[PDB]
Amino acid sequence: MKLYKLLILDIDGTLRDEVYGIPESAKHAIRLCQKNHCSVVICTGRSMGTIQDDVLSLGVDGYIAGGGNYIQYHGELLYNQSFNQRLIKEVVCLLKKREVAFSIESQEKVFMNQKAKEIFETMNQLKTYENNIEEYKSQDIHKICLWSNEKVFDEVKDILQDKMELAQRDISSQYYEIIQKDFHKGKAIKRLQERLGVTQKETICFGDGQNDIVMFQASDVTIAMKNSHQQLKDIATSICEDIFDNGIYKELKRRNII
Amino acid sequence: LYKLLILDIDGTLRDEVYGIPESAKHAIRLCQKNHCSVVICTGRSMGTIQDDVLSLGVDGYIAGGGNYIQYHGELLYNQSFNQRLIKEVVCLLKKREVAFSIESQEKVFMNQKAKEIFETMNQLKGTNSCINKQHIQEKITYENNIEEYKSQDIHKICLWSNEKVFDEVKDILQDKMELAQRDISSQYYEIIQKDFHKGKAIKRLQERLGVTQKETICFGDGQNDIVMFQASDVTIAMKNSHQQLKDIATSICEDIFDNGIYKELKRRNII
Ligand code: NA
Repeated sequence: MKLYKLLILDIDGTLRDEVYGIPESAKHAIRLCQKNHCSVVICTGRSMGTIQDDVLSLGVDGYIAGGGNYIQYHGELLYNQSFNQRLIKEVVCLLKKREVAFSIESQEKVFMNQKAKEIFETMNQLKTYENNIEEYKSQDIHKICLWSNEKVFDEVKDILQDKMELAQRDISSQYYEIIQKDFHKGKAIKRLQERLGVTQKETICFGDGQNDIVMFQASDVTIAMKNSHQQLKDIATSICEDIFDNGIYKELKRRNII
Repeated sequence: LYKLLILDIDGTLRDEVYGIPESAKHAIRLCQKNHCSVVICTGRSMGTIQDDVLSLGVDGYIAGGGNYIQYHGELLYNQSFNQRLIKEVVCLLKKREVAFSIESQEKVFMNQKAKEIFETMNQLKGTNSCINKQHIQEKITYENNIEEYKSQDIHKICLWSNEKVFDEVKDILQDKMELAQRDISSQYYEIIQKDFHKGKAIKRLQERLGVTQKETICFGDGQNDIVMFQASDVTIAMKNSHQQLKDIATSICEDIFDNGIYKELKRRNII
């Protein structure tokens, strides 16, 4: 028997196409889920400060943000974890000395160096950013994005040690997405479930990236798309259609959730 | 033997015009050398705390008037208002056309009337300020940026209005709020979260550090420090402090640049 109480949705490439935004069918699906007593919670690597306006306009029940460091539900901030400030200063000091592209994030802003800005500029050309790393001083930081060799990464691991884990890793581009140990999307989903009195069996998620693989152990059903990260597709319960082929709506309709 | 020195910023540790005296900096180093932790306890957010305070190398920071607690870099507490309630309040105050500001831990969001209140407070820097010194910041330029508020986590609402407009804010927030401070003559209300005032914050840290009220000494100045005094054994004010704080204070120490903090600590054999 299945009666879902929690829909977990990733934003980028799941709920929302990076170029064409959110399809009406997904907005409708969300509205229908909520009518059927199934909470809809955004579960994103984005911070509340970088979540897009169209996502904020949906009236979802909660937000798991920063890749799992921040949990808000029905407006109430439940969890908001940030790295030890002294450890961030050491990392920032190291990474400036190493002259590698990097960024750090608070729940409001992304602080990035020149090399990192140049990476995001080029990412956008393959569809403004500022060298503002010197604006970091006392903000609460929950994520470090690093483009470097294995040696520079090991130096960051020597500073953070057991306090960190990788949310995501792209070997080819030398990219590491560093978050706090046990504050990935999966752990946040569990914390939220525990606050709401919802079980794993009552939870269904939709993801697309490597940062969504962790959603699986927190969910009964995990849905990916054809274009999703292969490791996610390999463990997904099913593959729904692409964003603008009404994948979320159709998947929810097939499972009789809406 | 005291284990926790709680220091206020504005009007106690730091003079609004002249900054922090060397005796205070030296007294902090001396307390730490004697295994007494030094923790800043301010209405300021980590984002509005002045660089000279950040350069001191204090053991921790109780910020936002008590919603935020950090110790040895470790963020221990960081409470923010319900986002939906803040939307209602922001919506209500825009239509009532009163000066107001809301604060996140990084930033202050203020309407036009509030920008003008703050510009004037900076122009009046050096005069007997009381509350103005708690808001003055040379770091930023003030501006009508309330429309930039959307999803930021908010812990404080500053309101300049009649009690009708305040009663309307109280109807929305109910027992989720309390007044950290209030200046009746200027119609000022400093609205914080219920049970996240300076004393409750001091008590959370005491609990975590395993330090007692008896092992805690505080230095305060404003109406917002009355509660600070209630979570401490020895409470120190100054001659120009808020009278209600002076009424409950253990002692009155000398003015900032008369080395009050150092002299009081030396007199008590803490340093
Ligand atoms: Na994604």
